[PDB]
Amino acid sequence: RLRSTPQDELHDLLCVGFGPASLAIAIALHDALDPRLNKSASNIHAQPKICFLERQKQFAWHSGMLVPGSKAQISFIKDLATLRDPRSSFTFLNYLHQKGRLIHFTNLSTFLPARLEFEDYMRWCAQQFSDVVAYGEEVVEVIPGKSSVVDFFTVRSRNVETGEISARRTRKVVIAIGGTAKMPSGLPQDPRIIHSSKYCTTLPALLKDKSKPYNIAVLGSGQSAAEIFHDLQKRYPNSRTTLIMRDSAMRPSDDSPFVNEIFNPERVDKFYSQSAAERQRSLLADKATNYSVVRLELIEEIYNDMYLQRVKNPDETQWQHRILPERKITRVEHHGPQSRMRIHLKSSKPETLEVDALMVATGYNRNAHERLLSKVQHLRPTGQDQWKPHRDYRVEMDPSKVSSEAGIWLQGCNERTHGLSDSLLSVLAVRGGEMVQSIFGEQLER
Amino acid sequence: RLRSTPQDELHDLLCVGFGPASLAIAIALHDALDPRLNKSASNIHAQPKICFLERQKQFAWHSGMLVPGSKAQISFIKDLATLRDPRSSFTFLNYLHQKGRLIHFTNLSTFLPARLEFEDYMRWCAQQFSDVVAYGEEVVEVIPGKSDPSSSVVDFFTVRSRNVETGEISARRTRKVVIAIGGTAKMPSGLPQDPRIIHSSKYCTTLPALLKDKSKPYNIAVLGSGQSAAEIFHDLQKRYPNSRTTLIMRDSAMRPSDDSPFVNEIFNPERVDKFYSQSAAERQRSLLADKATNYSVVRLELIEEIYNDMYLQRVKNPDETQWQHRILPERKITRVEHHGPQSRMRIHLKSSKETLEVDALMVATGYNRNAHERLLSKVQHLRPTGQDQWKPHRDYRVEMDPSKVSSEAGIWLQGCNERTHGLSDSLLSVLAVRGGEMVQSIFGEQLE
Amino acid sequence: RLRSTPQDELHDLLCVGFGPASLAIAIALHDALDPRLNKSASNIHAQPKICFLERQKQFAWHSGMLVPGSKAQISFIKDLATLRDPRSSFTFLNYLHQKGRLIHFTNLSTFLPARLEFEDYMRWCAQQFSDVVAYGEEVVEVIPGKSDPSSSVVDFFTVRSRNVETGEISARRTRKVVIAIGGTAKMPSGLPQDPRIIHSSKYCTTLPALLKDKSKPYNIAVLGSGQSAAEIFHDLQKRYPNSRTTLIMRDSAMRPSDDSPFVNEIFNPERVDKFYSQSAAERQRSLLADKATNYSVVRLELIEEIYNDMYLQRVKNPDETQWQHRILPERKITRVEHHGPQSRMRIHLKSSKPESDVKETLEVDALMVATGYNRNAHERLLSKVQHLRPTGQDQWKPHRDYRVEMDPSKVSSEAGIWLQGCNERTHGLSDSLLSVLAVRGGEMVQSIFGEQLER
Amino acid sequence: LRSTPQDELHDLLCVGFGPASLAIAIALHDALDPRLNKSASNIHAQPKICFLERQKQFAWHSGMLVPGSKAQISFIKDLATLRDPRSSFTFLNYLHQKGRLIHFTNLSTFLPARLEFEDYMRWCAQQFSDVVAYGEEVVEVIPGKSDPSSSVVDFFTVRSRNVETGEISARRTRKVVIAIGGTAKMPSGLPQDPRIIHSSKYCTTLPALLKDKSKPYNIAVLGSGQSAAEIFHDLQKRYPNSRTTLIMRDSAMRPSDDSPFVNEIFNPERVDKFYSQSAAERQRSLLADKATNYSVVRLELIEEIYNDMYLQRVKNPDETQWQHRILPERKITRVEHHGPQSRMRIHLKSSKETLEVDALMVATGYNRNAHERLLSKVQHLRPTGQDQWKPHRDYRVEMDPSKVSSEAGIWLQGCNERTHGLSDSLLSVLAVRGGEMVQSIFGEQLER
Ligand SMILES: Cc1cc2nc3c(=O)[nH]c(=O)nc-3n(C[C@H](O)[C@H](O)[C@H](O)COP(=O)(O)OP(=O)(O)OC[C@H]3O[C@@H](n4cnc5c(N)ncnc54)[C@H](O)[C@@H]3O)c2cc1C
Ligand SMILES: Cc1cc2nc3c(=O)[nH]c(=O)nc-3n(C[C@H](O)[C@H](O)[C@H](O)COP(=O)(O)OP(=O)(O)OC[C@H]3O[C@@H](n4cnc5c(N)ncnc54)[C@H](O)[C@@H]3O)c2cc1C
Ligand SMILES: Cc1cc2nc3c(=O)[nH]c(=O)nc-3n(C[C@H](O)[C@H](O)[C@H](O)COP(=O)(O)OP(=O)(O)OC[C@H]3O[C@@H](n4cnc5c(N)ncnc54)[C@H](O)[C@@H]3O)c2cc1C
Ligand SMILES: Cc1cc2nc3c(=O)[nH]c(=O)nc-3n(C[C@H](O)[C@H](O)[C@H](O)COP(=O)(O)OP(=O)(O)OC[C@H]3O[C@@H](n4cnc5c(N)ncnc54)[C@H](O)[C@@H]3O)c2cc1C
Ligand SMILES: [Ca+2]
Ligand SMILES: [Ca+2]
Repeated sequence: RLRSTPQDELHDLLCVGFGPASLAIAIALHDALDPRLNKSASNIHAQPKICFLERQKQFAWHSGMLVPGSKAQISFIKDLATLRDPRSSFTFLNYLHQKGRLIHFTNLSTFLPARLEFEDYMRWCAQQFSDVVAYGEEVVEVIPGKSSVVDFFTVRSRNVETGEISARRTRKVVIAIGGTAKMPSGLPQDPRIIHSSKYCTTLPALLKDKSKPYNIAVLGSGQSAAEIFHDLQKRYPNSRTTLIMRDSAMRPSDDSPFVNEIFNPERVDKFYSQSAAERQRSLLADKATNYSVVRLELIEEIYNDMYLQRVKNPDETQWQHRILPERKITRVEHHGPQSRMRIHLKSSKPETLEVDALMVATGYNRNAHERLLSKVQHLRPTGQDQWKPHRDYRVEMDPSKVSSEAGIWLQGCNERTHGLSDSLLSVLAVRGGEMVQSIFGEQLER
Repeated sequence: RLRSTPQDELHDLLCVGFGPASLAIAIALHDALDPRLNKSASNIHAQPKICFLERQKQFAWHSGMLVPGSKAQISFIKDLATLRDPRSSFTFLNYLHQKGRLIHFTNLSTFLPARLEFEDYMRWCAQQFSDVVAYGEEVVEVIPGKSDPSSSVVDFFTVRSRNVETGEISARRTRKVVIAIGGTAKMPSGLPQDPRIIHSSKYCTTLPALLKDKSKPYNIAVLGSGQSAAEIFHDLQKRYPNSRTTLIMRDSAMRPSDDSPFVNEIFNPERVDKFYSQSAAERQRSLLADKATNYSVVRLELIEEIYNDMYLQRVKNPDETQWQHRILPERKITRVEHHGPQSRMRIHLKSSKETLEVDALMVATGYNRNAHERLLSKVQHLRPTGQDQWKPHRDYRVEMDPSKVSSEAGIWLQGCNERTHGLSDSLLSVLAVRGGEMVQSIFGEQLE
Repeated sequence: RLRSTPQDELHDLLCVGFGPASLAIAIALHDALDPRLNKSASNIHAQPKICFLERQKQFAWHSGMLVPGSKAQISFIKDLATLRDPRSSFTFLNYLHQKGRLIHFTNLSTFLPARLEFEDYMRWCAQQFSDVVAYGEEVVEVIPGKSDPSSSVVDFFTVRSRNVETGEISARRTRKVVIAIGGTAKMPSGLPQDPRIIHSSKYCTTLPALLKDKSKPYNIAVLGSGQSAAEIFHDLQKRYPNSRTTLIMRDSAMRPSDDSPFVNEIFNPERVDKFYSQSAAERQRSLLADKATNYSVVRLELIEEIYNDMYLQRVKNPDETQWQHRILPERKITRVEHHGPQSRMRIHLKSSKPESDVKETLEVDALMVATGYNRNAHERLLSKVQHLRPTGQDQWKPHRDYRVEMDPSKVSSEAGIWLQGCNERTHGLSDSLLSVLAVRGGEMVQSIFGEQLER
Repeated sequence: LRSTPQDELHDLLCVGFGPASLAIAIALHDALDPRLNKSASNIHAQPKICFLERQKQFAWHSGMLVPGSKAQISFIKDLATLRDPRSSFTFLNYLHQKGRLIHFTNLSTFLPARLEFEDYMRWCAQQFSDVVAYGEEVVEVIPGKSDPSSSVVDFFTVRSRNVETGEISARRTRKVVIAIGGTAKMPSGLPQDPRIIHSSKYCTTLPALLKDKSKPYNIAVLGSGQSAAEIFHDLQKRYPNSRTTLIMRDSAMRPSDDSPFVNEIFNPERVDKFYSQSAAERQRSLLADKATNYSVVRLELIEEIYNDMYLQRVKNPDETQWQHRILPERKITRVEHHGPQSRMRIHLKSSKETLEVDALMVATGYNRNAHERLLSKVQHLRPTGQDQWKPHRDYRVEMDPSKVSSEAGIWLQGCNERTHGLSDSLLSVLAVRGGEMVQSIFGEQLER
């Protein structure tokens, strides 16, 4: 129901990216304007000028990792609205109800929906914001705007179909662009070296004959590495897969209830108020719940598959599918007509593979906003070489350089100040409401 | 925000009972009148005259069986609203949200709330209808009423109820009636009446009064093999830790409740259409097959706990006959001596293909769901010629002779129609969706 | 350790079949003769003359159903020896220890080993009896033996077997026979002979060669609703990722196996005594009240995986009739049409509800038939000795110790025939399973060799 | 195994008769059984062995035999199976001897009740009753020379205190095993008080101090490991009216890692790999491989505790009103314990408030250095310049070969985590290590 703002109008808010983090904001604004949900909203006859710029052509959630049978790693109660307001029309249960699937999901007796299903849930939510989302727009920079002090920002984006740069002016910016693929710096660029974010979308084109005895290595030891390692053995049944990890063993995600309260929405306050030293220590003492570990059930499945090989062949080094713990890649030969690369391995404490492909499941960097924001970084307080978000995700600005009606918010990249949940689905519903209060609260009071 | 209607005024609808079945109807009416949930409802400036009569003094859900650690046997998604409209303020999740408990319930990673919690959820729902519920009113009869006594057309009903505190009988006039009164204690015909013979529905409320010393070495028997039998047997061992408890069952073993997904689709709301349209022979056969009767089996997790406790007794003493707590399978009670001053009764046992002396016998043999026949006996002459049973249509309205009953009047049955509507009829399973159907059936024309 | 007996010598015992039931007997005889396990056995310097005839070319356990990821449906404690004597060298745990895998199995935290592994365990057991098992020998008949031509009494039996590779008939003489031949494929009547109609017992061995290209969009139907049917249905969807598979079941839904502890006491070894002592009517009734515990039901975890897979199809397409993989409940096959191998078979479906009407037709490249087994092939094998039964018996009647009743005026008591695995009606649901083999094997040795082992 | 006269020179004396020593007794018994290895048939002389135990009978952490407590390790890791499944001393054969084997199988669990696994080891121990001296607390080990003028020690004299009379006894042996588990580790800041009880004394000491199950005791529990959790949960049932508070340094109770790759560090055959690593790698491995033994809580028990806390939330949203509470991220800084008052005041600071309590249970684990005290009078026989006992791979400690006969020696069991792995103090490798110990100690003897 959100009406569009003209491209050349001065916006109230422009959000960079339309993944789950921005979608939660759009939904929370929708709910804030809904007189059923907020009685206070009946006397609001003016909608904020809001716009979302998304690089993809339509809504999509980690399509490279939509592997068969993968689940969203979160209870469905942590969807994009329920923890803020279970009456919202954007709840997962109401989505299922609109699809005619609610009773069918109930009979699953599961809290974790299939990843494919959760993407569709979010695609369904997003379709209600089609008038304020510009798809196919890759944001390239944010530049200051003065109309003495800076009181707006110009967001420049490149149209993915034509290459043209267009500019939009806004008082407030949100950067919610997720992460960029983290590749170990020793690895060369090669079409046979594919990051996990491109697994489902790039690997099938490279290794086309599912029946061939490909040799395929997987680098990493977290959730995505194990899903890829496990999926490969089913997708290419005659393949020889090898998991290369620095750690000594795949480690389980801690699913226990007291520990997992770190993901509670009201815990963001607790984490934020801790000292930097304490936040750093707290992140380490809960490493057992980040993406570097693996769902216990998947570890068990992988271990069981490995055991079956042991039944047939007691010599682990001869197994079709192997795990190589405490190893590091030291060299990659990838030149010449030969279609296999040779990977050189050494112990990672203080051996060569010939593979048709190397999947690299080493996680993400979440500092791409620094590039986008480089032309506004002189507005930070004296001596700051990093963006510092307040509790409400607004970055600190020098008050003599920036008007109080203007600002920039960061979403998804604030683990260091806001906790492990910051990059996850965990607190998006509640945070979406907080963001709407922080950015539009005063404006809506009318 | 449903306003009360005067007791001696002619009501549009009166529901007998305020358990989950009536509460779901109340919630669905509230939701139909909510212009936020139903857009067409903004132009509805008239609330129906509605009243609920509940014999208990406050809202309560099987409080005789609120055993510590007892869980609801249904996924919480099957609450009183969600399967009809997940946006409703009467969902379990919104209830938790209002209590500040939503995230905390999430970290439980469970679909089955404690019975104590699901009761509180429905208690919290019920409070939004306090103006239209008369508690402590035990309905005793429904009387046909003719605005024109000189005609044969019955066009309203008078519902008379006995106040449980005063004994005084009061009457209310209504054009439409709902009977949603659950079940009455089904007792084996051979058991005599004795205050030491207590049905499972009175366990938590009556047994402590009879057996006051939590420490005394009571001998307590439990008759049955279903969910309630297992809960009492298990609870007794903690509540009276020095007691000697005996589970007596005709069957050879406690059997697990089927949690598998294909089988449990019989409980889906949309199966009511399919089941209802089946022939009497096919519904009868389907009820025998499809699944074991509701509550005649035991949650697997509870069987395993009880078996583990039994095994621990085996570690301590290999002789089963000397165990504190015992299960006696394939048994039936043939005689109960209960006369004379000795506080214990003597239970005589025979194979179902030996005597026990007990201070109490808990009877967990389920419920009858035909009490509406007694309540409706003075209106049964209004059924079509020759009907000796109440026949509900798909929408739960009972068949009436159209020349004897105004079409603006009728009677609906809730919770007792398993034979025509399926095993889900007496459960929480389809209450949310059924509540909406009921609001359409009774008020559909009136609202449009 | 068991030494062979020369083929043409008079045997003490000959077992027909060398599956788990006979293997349990071999293991229990070995253990009875082991002075470590039985003190009384050190003073036994004579081994019974024993022989086993197995039609397969080597030991194999339901190899047609060794489907990827399949589990044995039993706790490993119910292996071929432990419940009789955990100290036995033939326990599953000792097998694991000998293979150097015991700690690795422990880290599985499972009581159910893979079928492939449980087969290997029993293969490992069987190899220790290689001197007394004649493989590739299909027993064809059992005929009476009269050692005295001046006497009418039968005091031995001749067992004739047809070598499966040469066709040559061999005869072996024995005083006592055990028939432990498992079951034969129960096929719906009326089916045409076509190599694409494959019983579940031939699944892994026949279907892959028949449908060689794992990528082709085959149509494959599966008949049944029990464990094997569900495994085949699920396996097909993974083995042939582009296939359209259809599960046809007479029941309304796949039903779960009862894993609850009180019910599963029907499988306890000591329950055989209670079941056997019941009346015929009561045994028949008891078999009814425990139907949800055999191979006619499905492990819950597998039901859930199949249900989850179907749900994923629902996510992609709300129209069930357009799904790649489908379940057609409450249907029966009325006809299976074929037009030669160059063409597809047509399966015609009708409701299985009592005749009182929404039917279907399927065109399939193969039909898997997961309908269980018949367990009466001993009647054909024993047909030439059946006149030795007591007057008026038209069925073989096993006593508690599995020895069948004989007319004592026709048959010496030093001779006899025992049946294994086909005695559910008298001995309970566990009779055809691994459940009581360890203990039953010990009973069989006492019944067959007890007196002989005292002297 | 037949008894050696107290006064004779023994081949082996083991200090302690817990699981570690018992596995050695079992492995010697099996090594002597000609049926379990053919070699032993021509072995006509039994080693002279005895065991000293301070408890009056075999008991496994009886102070922590909490109702419903479980073994924390699969029963396959009993005292014999991983070395020889044929041994008569396996857990499954125990069950068979007891007529319980099929009954345990129907439990479908790998974790026996602690009560049952204790009884299994008690059943094993009774087969060695002739060679175990109970009631004897070893207090010192002193050098012994067959010729007092020899420069070489060829035996050890082991002195023990009769726990009933305090009499000191002496026995002579070529070879000594110290297998004495751990002693209570108490945070240095706590004073001595009868109301401050270590978890090892929970079941045997706390009920003596707090006898009134009705009185609402304020009971504090210090710790976050398996024992703190079992005690916290058990207190809430044992004293139903009590207020229990769990004090822990960590932010949360953390779960045991049950995942299979991680747990290969406990496999028997890892000892070889771990031992041969450098001191620097072993030290790093011990922090990194797994959170220390018993410092975490079995997942099932955390969920039970969590569910109990949630039920309190249902009854009352104000956590500070809860009868049973958890105070994470806390340290105790002062304990006031003098004066007439029966309660002590516990002072709390952040570990980066006050409680008045009737008792303080301290579940802070154990030290495993008591062998240093017991061996101080033989530590001059170590190689020059050593200040610690240094076990070889086969657990025999280094000795100066000019000072100690090669037919004499001392082994350590259960205190060698730093050289042999986390599994050293656990049940994990006892069966295999018992076999190794027998070959190390009696190998030559059992060839001759
Ligand atoms: C398979 C999988 C793996 C995961 N791995 C991790 C992990 O390793 N670590 C972790 O902390 N979380 C991980 N997560 C959790 C994940 O981050 C959340 O599930 C969720 O995706 C976060 O939403 P977000 O909107 O902040 O980021 P996203 O889901 O990434 O959304 C970001 C959006 O911004 C768009 N965008 C990016 N740059 C531009 C641009 N310049 N201009 C315009 N649009 C742009 C993208 O197209 C995208 O739609 C993973 C989740 C899954 C499903
Ligand atoms: C412990 C327990 C045991 C169960 N056992 C069974 C079982 O054996 N079989 C089965 O099919 N289902 C059983 N159920 C499921 C149960 O029926 C549903 O959970 C649910 O209670 C049905 O709602 P209902 O409103 O139709 O009946 P109820 O929950 O029974 O509500 C009926 C209401 O009517 C009131 N009432 C009764 N008579 C009168 C009267 N004359 N006048 C006025 N008010 C009256 C009662 O006070 C009550 O509030 C059980 C549930 C629980 C929790
Ligand atoms: C996949 C699978 C499916 C199962 N399905 C069922 C089922 O539907 N119903 C049920 O009650 N149990 C079933 N079981 C359990 C099964 O019967 C037991 O696991 C076990 O195989 C029984 O051992 P048995 O030795 O009595 O029979 P089998 O294991 O079948 O062994 C019989 C042996 O005799 C041999 N043999 C047969 N005829 C001759 C002959 N004329 N001459 C020489 N040798 C011969 C066979 O080759 C075979 O090796 C199934 C098990 C599995 C693994
Ligand atoms: C409740 C519980 C808590 C546990 N906590 C831990 C833990 O915090 N950390 C860890 O690594 N493992 C822990 N364990 C594992 C435990 O160590 C093993 O289960 C097992 O008990 C180890 O056997 P052990 O024989 O080496 O020691 P123990 O079981 O301790 O046995 C040692 C024996 O020696 C006796 N003894 C001691 N001193 C003398 C003496 N001077 N003279 C004579 N006898 C003596 C003792 O009485 C005792 O019987 C715990 C186990 C349980 C059940
Ligand atoms: Ca389920
Ligand atoms: Ca495990």
